[PDB]
Amino acid sequence: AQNPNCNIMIFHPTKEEFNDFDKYIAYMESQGAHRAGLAKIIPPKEWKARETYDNISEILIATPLQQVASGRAGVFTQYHKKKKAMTVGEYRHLANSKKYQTPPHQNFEDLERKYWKNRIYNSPIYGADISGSLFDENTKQWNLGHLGTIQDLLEKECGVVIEGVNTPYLYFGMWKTTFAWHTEDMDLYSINYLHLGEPKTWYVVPPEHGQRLERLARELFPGSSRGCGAFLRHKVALISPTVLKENGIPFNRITQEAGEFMVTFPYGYHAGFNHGFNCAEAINFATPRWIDYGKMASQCSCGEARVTFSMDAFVRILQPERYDLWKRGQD
Ligand SMILES: O=C(O)CNC(=O)C(=O)O
Ligand SMILES: [Mg+2]
Ligand code: NI
Ligand SMILES: [Zn+2]
Repeated sequence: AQNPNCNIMIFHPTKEEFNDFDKYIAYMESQGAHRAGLAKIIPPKEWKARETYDNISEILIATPLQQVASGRAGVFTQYHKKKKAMTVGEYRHLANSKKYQTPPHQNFEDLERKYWKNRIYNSPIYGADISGSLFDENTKQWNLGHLGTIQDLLEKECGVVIEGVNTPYLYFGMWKTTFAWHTEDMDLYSINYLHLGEPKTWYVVPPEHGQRLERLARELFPGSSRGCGAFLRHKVALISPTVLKENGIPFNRITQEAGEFMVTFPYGYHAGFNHGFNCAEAINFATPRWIDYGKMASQCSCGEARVTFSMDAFVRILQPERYDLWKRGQD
């Protein structure tokens, strides 16, 4: 079995190997990459997402989210407080202000220490989940706006035609902006490209150990757990690496830099934070190997997690028994 310790693997495809996305994902998996839950892909040196980032300031962040924490430094929840719209130019200026900028630090490890020590005492503003793309339409390889759709994958594997579309989303981050512990909707893959700016640190639990994370989370967030059998779908819970180590949860960590892709694999729990002003683009995707995970994915039926139009059909076809109860939560 390849990669039995479930280490995060880093790939360096040639421009020739960068031509066929599906085939490269399948290659990564042949090397055991999926066992970690997360892989890094460094694009060939000849590749570019677009020519420059000089003209992005007039993108609108219609609902910036202020991430307010509660709890203790290692174990906290965050809620998202809606703020007034601002442009990317305005947001970048805010990220760089004295109140929100990245503090002096030695290296990534020192900054990680400062994040976990100090995250809860600040409320950074996140521009999340903005429909759109920063890939040039002439970028042919690994253009997240041109991937095959999850609906076409389900049709090709299962023969059923369903409604829904699949488009990318932009994330504008600042120091301390945080992604809580989660798997993707319907335990899909995700791909994330860091277009510009400061790095993003990731933590991930191997898929084969996801239930160990879930068990800890139910112990650490006992009221949330009673309210909903899949509360990590709410994307509000944070658990530090120190706490995971104290509780013997297997995990790994890696820092993504501008110009690098990360791939999350089905049922790979992940969480992380941004180092400073940045812009990432991400999209969910599927492969044949996803199907069985989609069939077994937990669902939030308490009504908090409130998810896309396209998830309907996935639950309807892959999880017909759940459908009824899940749609009662979604309506
Ligand atoms: O970039 C972020 O804030 C979080 N991204 C993801 O969880 C992802 O790409 O799966
Ligand atoms: Mg613009
Ligand atoms: Ni994710
Ligand atoms: Zn729920």
